[PDB]
Amino acid sequence: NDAQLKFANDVESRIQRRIEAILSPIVGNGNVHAQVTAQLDFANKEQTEEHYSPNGDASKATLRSRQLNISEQVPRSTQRNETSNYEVDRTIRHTKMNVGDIERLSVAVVVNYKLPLTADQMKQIEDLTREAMGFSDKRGDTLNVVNSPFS
Amino acid sequence: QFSEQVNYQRALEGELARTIETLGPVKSARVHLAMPKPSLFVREQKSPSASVTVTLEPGRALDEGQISAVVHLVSSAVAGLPPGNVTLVDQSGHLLTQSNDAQLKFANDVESRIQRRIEAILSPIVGNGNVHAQVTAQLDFANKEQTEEHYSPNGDASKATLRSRQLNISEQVPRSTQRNETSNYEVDRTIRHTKMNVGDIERLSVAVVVNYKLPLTADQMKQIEDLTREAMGFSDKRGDTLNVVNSPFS
Amino acid sequence: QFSEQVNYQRALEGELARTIETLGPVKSARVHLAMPKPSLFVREQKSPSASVTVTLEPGRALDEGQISAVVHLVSSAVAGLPPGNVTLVDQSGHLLTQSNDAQLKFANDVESRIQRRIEAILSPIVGNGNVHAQVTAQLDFANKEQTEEHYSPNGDASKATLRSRQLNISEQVPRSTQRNETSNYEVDRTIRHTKMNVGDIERLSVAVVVNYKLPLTADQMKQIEDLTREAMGFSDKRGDTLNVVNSPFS
Amino acid sequence: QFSEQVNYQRALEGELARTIETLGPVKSARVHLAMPKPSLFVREQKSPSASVTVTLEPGRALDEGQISAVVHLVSSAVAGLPPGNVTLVDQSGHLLTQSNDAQLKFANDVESRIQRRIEAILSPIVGNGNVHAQVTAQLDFANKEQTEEHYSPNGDASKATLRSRQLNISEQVPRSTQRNETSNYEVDRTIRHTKMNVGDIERLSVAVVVNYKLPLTADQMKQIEDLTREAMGFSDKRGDTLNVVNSPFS
Repeated sequence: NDAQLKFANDVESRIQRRIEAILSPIVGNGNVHAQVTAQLDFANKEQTEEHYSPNGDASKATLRSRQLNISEQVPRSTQRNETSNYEVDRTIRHTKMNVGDIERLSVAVVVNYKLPLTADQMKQIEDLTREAMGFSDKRGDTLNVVNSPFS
Repeated sequence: QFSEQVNYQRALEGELARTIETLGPVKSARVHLAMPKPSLFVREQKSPSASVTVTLEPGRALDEGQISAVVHLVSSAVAGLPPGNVTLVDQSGHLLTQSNDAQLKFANDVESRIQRRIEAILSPIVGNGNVHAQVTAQLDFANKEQTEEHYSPNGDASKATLRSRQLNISEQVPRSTQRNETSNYEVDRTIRHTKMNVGDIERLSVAVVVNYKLPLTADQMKQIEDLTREAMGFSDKRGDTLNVVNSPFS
Repeated sequence: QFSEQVNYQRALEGELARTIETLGPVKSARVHLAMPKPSLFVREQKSPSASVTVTLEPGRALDEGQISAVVHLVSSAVAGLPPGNVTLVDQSGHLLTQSNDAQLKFANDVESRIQRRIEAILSPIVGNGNVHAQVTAQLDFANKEQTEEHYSPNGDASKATLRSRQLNISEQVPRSTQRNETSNYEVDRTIRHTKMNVGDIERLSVAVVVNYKLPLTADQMKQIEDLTREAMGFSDKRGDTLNVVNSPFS
Repeated sequence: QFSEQVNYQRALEGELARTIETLGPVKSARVHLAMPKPSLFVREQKSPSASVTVTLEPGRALDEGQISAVVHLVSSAVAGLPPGNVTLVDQSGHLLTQSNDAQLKFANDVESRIQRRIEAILSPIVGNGNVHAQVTAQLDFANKEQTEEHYSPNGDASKATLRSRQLNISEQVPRSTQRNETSNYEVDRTIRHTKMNVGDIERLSVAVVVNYKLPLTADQMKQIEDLTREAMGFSDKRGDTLNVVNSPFS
């Protein structure tokens, strides 16, 4: 009930530490700080997908049986009855999702001056912290990096 | 065939007392257990309990970590006992166990986490005591439930799935045309059973106050706003609100 | 009766307390087992537990490894006891167990393996400490079930399989013609029962920094990049992600 | 009555301990056997266990092969004790009992095997210390099932197989023609039951670095790469990846 907070704190601390571990040699031991916010999905998840594959094309149909009646006279009277018992592919997943994944991460990174770092020297560091974030575009992950002197 | 069970349980009361007492900042700690007792008719055995009163070391109080420590101690000593039902009291009131209002404390904890993170991230920019914030958190404590039954639409015969189909066609030539078609489909189906967690953040509101150095530059201000946005985990969909101001402190 | 099994409980608890002392940073360890009852009216079998409090050696602090050591000491000294039930308390509180999170540690171990491997490969090229990498792993802890029931398409009459056939052809000559046909088939079939693993890597993120010797030569950078891709086990399909940079350290 | 097997236990503890004592690097063996009960309230009957904390001779560590020796001695002198159920601890810390991350262990084992093989082959070619390589292996731990049910095709009448056939051919001469034909075939078939293995490799990604002699020639390097492809067990269908490079060490 409250231990969700503890687990989220542990995840955020882990990411914070890894970001520092990557970035510190680039700028120094105390020239950077990071903080993490983790939206953690604690809802109990069960799923069941039962896809069938479409047998619309007789080129890829699987028949078990087929009764076929074709009749015609010639006043041309033609009749054609047809019965098809098909048989079908089936795929049944039962994905019971884990409890407690990350649905969203927001990270802000602050870098000290050496005098500010140059444009390349900024884009590389932000790309590194992106990479160490596990930054997922489909997860709505968010990154804000800024350069300024500390206190 | 009866009294020996009560005698044993009271002996175990003494035993647990002697464990929890011999822990350092404790001199005495007496407990009462709450167990089903031999009525010969009760068969359900409702959840037990264990009420502990402890007289600690004068000049010392026990931290929450060791409160949880002793609660899990006595909980793991008694079989089939949830630790929540174990209830501990100091030598004078002050229930250090929390076992209707806990949601207030949980909201306060969330707000403290957020605000402390904001302070930790912005202290390098403006200084240690030059910035203050307060977080308001909207928490949703409703026991939600969900059961979705998405099907996939098979109106398109190129994506349908025929288990059985009968097709009768007839015509005479003044034309009399006839076409009887029967189709049994197999359908693609999905079953989600969503059960939303109790106590999630549905909305936040954060006001940031920053000291002066004279006011800060505009860009330093907007980047401060972006970082505090970030450290909120700001979500537009959750209706989150953030407002930042600068002015001399006092 | 009932006093004999209680006396066995007490004898075993005393035994564990007696022989725990021969462990170094142990001077008192008071323990209690908890087996509810050999029931008659429920098949649920609520699990027994074990709680221990110990007093450590002054001047010595205790690793987590010896935590798990004493825990498994108890949990295998007394069977019918998964180690989660074991709850160890220091001479003053300090919950040594969290009695859901082993995921974080397991991910840590995986990332440590891969990161160390990257280090071991890249160290000879540029030096012992001219390089650093850290790895982020997405782990799929969700339980998966699966079943596929592939069939072969019997559309092609030359490759089809027939168990029965009634084929009635007739005609008259004013041409009247009839043709009634029945076909029962046999079908090739594939049936899996896939049960996917728990905790596989779904996505790895790798960020690599290398020190200068002056910037290293470009093809030297690309070959190091290929090395880290290779030792990463980098798969394009998973969404694996990689980044490398070169810059002097401090 | 039951105290007889209790003393049986408590004496065999002494005899086991005195056996371990006679090993060299041993002084005592705290042993606790753990026979819970032979219940039938569940279909499992968790295997009874045993835990030993051994006080070795001072200044000597007890080798893993010998760790297995003592663990197997405990699991053999005791009936109802699998070797993997034994727990082993030192007189201070040291969980020597390693019985979910077993996949990590196994993967490291496999990668070590193949990597050692690569190094062992390449060292004579380029020198003892002029070569380094690492291995990353994807392992499949999902339980598989498969039941193929191949049928042969009898669409051709030359190779078909008939159990029975009713055949009517009629005609009058206004040509009234009839041809009725009923055939009950019988069909060749194959039925596999493949139950795949747990822990098979699906993809080996291997990175190799070799020192300079100055760089190696083209043909020498390509043969080195070809042999490491050989000794990997490289399979193109498995998506295996291999990359070998040459540069001076540091």
